[PDB]
Amino acid sequence: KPAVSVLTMFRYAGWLDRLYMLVGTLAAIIHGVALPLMMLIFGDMTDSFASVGNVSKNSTNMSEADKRAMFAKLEEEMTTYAYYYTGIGAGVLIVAYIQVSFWCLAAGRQIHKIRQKFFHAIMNQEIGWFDVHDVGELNTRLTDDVSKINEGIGDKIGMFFQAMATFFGGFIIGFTRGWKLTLVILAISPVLGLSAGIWAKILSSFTDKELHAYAKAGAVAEEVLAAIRTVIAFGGQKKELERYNNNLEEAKRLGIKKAITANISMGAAFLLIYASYALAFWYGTSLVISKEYSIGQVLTVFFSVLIGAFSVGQASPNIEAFANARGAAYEVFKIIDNKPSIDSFSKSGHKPDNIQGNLEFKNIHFSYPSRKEVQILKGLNLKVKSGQTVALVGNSGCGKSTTVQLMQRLYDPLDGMVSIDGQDIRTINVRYLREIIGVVSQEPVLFATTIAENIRYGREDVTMDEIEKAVKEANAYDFIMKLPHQFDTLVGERGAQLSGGQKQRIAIARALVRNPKILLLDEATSALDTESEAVVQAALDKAREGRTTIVIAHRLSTVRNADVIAGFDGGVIVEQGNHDELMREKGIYFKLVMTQVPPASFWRILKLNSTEWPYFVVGIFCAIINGGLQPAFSVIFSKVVGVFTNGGPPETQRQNSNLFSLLFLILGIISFITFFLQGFTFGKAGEILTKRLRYMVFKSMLRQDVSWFDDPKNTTGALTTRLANDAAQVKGATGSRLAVIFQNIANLGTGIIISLIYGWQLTLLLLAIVPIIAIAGVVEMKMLSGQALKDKKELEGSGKIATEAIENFRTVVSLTREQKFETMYAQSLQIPYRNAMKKAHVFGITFSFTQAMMYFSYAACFRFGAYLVTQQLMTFENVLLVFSAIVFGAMAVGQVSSFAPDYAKATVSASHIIRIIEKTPEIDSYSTQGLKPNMLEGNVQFSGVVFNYPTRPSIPVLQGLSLEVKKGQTLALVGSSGCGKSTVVQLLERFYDPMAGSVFLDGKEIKQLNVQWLRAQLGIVSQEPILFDCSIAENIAYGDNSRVVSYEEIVRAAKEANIHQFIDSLPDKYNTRVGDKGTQLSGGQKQRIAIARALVRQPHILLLDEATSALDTESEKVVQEALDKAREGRTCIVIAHRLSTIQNADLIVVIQNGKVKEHGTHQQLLAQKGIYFSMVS
Repeated sequence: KPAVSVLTMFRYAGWLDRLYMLVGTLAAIIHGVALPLMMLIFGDMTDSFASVGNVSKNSTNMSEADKRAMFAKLEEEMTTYAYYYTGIGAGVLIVAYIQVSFWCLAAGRQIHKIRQKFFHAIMNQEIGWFDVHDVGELNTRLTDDVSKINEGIGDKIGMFFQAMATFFGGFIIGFTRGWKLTLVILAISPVLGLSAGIWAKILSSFTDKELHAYAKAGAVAEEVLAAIRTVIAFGGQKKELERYNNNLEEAKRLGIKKAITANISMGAAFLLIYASYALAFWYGTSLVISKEYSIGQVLTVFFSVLIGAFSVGQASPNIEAFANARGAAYEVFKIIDNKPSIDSFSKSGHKPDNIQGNLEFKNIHFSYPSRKEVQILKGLNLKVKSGQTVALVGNSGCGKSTTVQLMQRLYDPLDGMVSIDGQDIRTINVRYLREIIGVVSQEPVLFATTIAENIRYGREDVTMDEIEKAVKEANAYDFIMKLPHQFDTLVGERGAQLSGGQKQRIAIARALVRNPKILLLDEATSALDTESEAVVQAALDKAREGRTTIVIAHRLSTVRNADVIAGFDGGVIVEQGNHDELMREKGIYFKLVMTQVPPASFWRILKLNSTEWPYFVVGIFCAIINGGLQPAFSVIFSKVVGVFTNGGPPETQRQNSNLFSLLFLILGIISFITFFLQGFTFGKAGEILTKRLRYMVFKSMLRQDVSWFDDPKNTTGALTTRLANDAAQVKGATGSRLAVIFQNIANLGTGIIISLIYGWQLTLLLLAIVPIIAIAGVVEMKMLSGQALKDKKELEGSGKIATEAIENFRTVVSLTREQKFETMYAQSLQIPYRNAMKKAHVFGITFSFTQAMMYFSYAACFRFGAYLVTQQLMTFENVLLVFSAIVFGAMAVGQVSSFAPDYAKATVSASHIIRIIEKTPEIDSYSTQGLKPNMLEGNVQFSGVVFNYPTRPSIPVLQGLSLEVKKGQTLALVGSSGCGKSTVVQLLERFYDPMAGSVFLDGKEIKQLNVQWLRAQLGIVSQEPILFDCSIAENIAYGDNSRVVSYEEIVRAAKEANIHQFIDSLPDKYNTRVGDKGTQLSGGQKQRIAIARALVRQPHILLLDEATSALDTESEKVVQEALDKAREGRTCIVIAHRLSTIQNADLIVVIQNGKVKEHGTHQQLLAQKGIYFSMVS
């Protein structure tokens, strides 16, 4: 993936933007080295407390001469340390405004010139360049890839040099003070990167196997939703639900393995982080015991190295943001640097006046550059004498339109020469050229502006008086005048749609305004019917009067009155002459003329997973433990420094600092066990909830009727997505988020409680400014997203002008209006440009005031905290403990509330799951309430049934349809397409209810008989039968659900469908997998399986719907024999398409407009000599 050099990317900066980028980079380095200085003054603050700490305790613990010398020393030293803390934050307030504003002001002034030069280069392209390049991706390149550059050269460079100054300056302070513990952290640095790097890929390794585990269940569900008409008509709802539930166990058992492994993967690196941290504090405590370092020398280099090691993680997104900006600028700068051979914006060529319009084509050859493997013109020669009209004829797309594109000079011919008045048209400039040429296309492009402006597009200075004259002359004036806002009416894409005749005359009026000396018209007389075209023809004839004209003629009447005709065949004029001459020639032309928000609440989600109590009970308890343990790690950190600040001999310091080093690993064993116990109980709760919800929705999806599945919104792809996405996004909000919140409720709970009993003064200061810092972290996300919605609304006005000019480029290049849309694109960009110089002002203030309140609160914490030490109210270890336990418990509740909006993604997924389960269908298939008699006649009767489809209830399909089928007889339904032949079969099924009328079976209302026992006595033979991925034995046995049926019952049925002999010689015979996975069966073979399935069921009624619709002549007769067999003693309804087949049917119904126009036996309907007779003939 290519990119640009870095010197070529900033070529639109200028010497003022170079000033902005360098001063902002200087402030980026100043702000980056600020935090290494913050840990330097922090370490010197601890050394001043430790030097007066051990002296005041090891000799004269409470005195007067000892009290006056150390507390007055602290009041002068901590004032100087607080002068340094405010001095950084006051300097950062000036600096952190500069580093982002100057880099976003330089990015805003560059991109604003990049957008104008990109769109100027697009209008400067060739038209053959638009043929080889896709125009849909080009209009989106002007919107997407320009935003990719502005991310790269914006504030992301000022934050990159901010991170690199903390990488170097954090390591400079880490080396120029200690240079020994720094090598210890750099030795354990590859151990921590390998621990989090070898388990992040194993976590993605079990992810792709978990997606492979569910993929067998989603393929089963997609097999049933695509076979929804076949799974309903056989009653296989409880069978396919069990196949989906037997496959749901695989994604639950592997989801347990995905839950056990992903907590061992998290817990092992969580232990190895604590192993290297406790070692880097046990090594730091063994060098202050050895009296090489102090307690402030170790704390300075331990933080500034870790801050410098963390700076490489906050700079790698800005490296990829700069590399993606260079990769996006490679295609953009390629268009700006592209200089064409046809420069549309050039003022170069000649300008001849007094053009009489002599036209000459000489030996023209031409090839389009999107298909260069053929020639369009092969020696095309022709003169147009001044003021004459020339009509071009010959078959569609033979080269006629090609001529008009060459006379526009919209391509550059290879061989030959095009001249106007003896002068090569390639030696004047294109804009003067096209000004002299009026193009009337086949279809006219009208722009979304007023009628006055669309006409004025031909020549922008024309007065409205002169406009009025042209609409008259073009014959469009009276039609425009019959409107309320006539010349101000807005035409195209937004306004009133004009007819074809009226649209073309506007183009004619536009061309009149241009008043050219040459006219080019292509397929003008073919936009609509002769009613509209005739007025246009009068107006065409007007526009031509005394102009040299080339017309691509489609209508014979247009061609006959022309002054000269050219006859084209294969690029070559085979004959040319007047009308009478060409008739005499009897060539091509002569041949022509004769031939011619959600409803789901929190209590509804909790009620689903309420069946498993004790996995939640261990889960809430372990998060309270791990939440309560989190301030306890700041306790052991406060007691390690508390040893070397209170005072003691350097032989109890070994046994005290080796006790606290083991206390990290006492908690480190507990925090590893309580993290596995937290994630196993919630992980099993997340995979129980995913399997149980997918079972209940797929049960409620199989209980619906067929009218629910005919909806365009409830397609089979959108149904398996809701079954997969919305049911897996509920385990991402129950197990993972409750473990996090109950930790932070216990973290900010106990971390306040531990800090309160270790001093009530400093907690009230920290718990007052932390919500002020946390509110400022929220308002900065609402003003950034608020300015993002304001800027993206003002940028769509400019992008609408680019969309209208790029999509209609073939029309705007013939009107010489590339400069007009470029100025409109520039004038629409002034309001986003004024908001861009203000956006850097807003980006600078919110970034400066966040870090100002981050350093002034650090100043106010230790200016108030040092006053608590000098009055003997707080130990320095207690000031450290109140500080460390609060800011880690508040970082827990502050970062998670920005991550907490996943609940809104889950409640709208829960409401989709709730509204599918709670939805009761119009026809409940699982209902046990029905008559269910023991009568096996199967008299079918439709009486006056009236029915409309629920998809489109505006078109009537069946009206007053009445017919009886007597026991054991066959009834055939026939008629024209869409008459409701198929519909009758679907109603006997009871796939839909009727609007009016009644459907009976043996005298009984089918709405009063159980749907299961209706469909059990119905054999459905579909048009194109759906075969399931399964053995031949199971697919056939599928017809008789809930029953013992074996190989014996399968084999007699397979005989009588005529497939036994093919099955018995096939490999693995009745076990052979068919479907998409298995051996592909022919069309004929597949349908007979559906027939065989109906035999096992042994119904008293047979529904046959347009079978034998294949193009296999012999197979059909094989099928038809098997079908004749199955019918002989069964009551049968066949939707008949093969007229010869319908000979042996008992009764035939001929349907017309929903009703029974006629009926009878075959012979009687023939002798009637009506509709049926017409069909069979």
